[PDB]
Amino acid sequence: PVSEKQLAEVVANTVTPLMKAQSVPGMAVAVIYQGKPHYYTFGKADIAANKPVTPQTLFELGSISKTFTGVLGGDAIARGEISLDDPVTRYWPQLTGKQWQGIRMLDLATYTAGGLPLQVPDEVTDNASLLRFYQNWQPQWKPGTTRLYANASIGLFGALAVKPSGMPYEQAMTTRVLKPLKLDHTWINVPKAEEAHYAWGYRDGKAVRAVRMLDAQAYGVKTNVQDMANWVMANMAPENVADASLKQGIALAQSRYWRIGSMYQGLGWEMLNWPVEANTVVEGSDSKVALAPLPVAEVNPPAPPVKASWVHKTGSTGGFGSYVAFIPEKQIGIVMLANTSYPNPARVEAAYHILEALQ
Repeated sequence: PVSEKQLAEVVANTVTPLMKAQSVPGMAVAVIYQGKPHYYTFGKADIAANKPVTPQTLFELGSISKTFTGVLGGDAIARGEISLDDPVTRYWPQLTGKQWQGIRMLDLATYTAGGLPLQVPDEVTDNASLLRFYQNWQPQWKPGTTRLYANASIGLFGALAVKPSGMPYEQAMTTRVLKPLKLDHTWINVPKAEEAHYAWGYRDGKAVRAVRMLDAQAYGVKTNVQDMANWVMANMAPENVADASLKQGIALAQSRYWRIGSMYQGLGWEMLNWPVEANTVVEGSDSKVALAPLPVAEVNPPAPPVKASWVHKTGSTGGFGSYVAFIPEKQIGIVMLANTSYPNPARVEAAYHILEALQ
């Protein structure tokens, strides 16, 4: 039964050395423990303007955005709007190239379509060029054999998953995920009016922010630590989410679809069985591993959420680096938002150390 006093010490004693070693200007942290969020803020949101990080500071989540995509897609499945076992072409009949036969919505969502690349290339700017890109793509692997982390994969999933709803992605996300969960300061483009809360990111000493398609779905969300804490709590404990499809969608996103070594792929979320040692998680976070094409083992039918899991996701942009992790069995979790992109293994190491203090 670690006290709030002790928890505050552990967080400060971990984060302060981390910020110094990694040259991080500002960090917002939330620890979920004993049924509530505990908030800790450090440093500066804007160095030149000498603005401190507060619980209202907005950070760029980068690829943690994909957890919102996964849950939104889960919600759509629970509504009966889509099935992961449907072919991609069900939702895009203009995608007539025969290499798409046998590629399921599941494969887009979980990076197993057979080599869709990390990025959608910059000449893709409209539906005609999106179509040309996917029509021209030649798979390196058969479907369901190789996991290659890819915005071009889950991004397209997110676009197609919302088609039945008739809403564009941002509206579908806001209406079906953010608003029901009272995530009222979570944005794709930050309204002019909220600009005062937006941190600057920092890269090699320069203040930077993300530029204003499939980007929202893969890396475009901005939020503060309060909304992110409440996001983690909803995913940790969907039993407390009242909306029946949303509750189911959260579970579908934490279901295991594939095993890749020591991890399992969900919809956005990734999982390891708990207990897990720090080196397992830290070593898996290295880009040389995380971005590699690796063989998969199907989990068929998908395994529903396992409470004894380390559930996590890293996310970065040019100027920001964030991490979230939680353990449903223990009802503990953490959010670490920062306005510099520092190495993923260091994020995991710090997060693991803090949560270890609580178990």
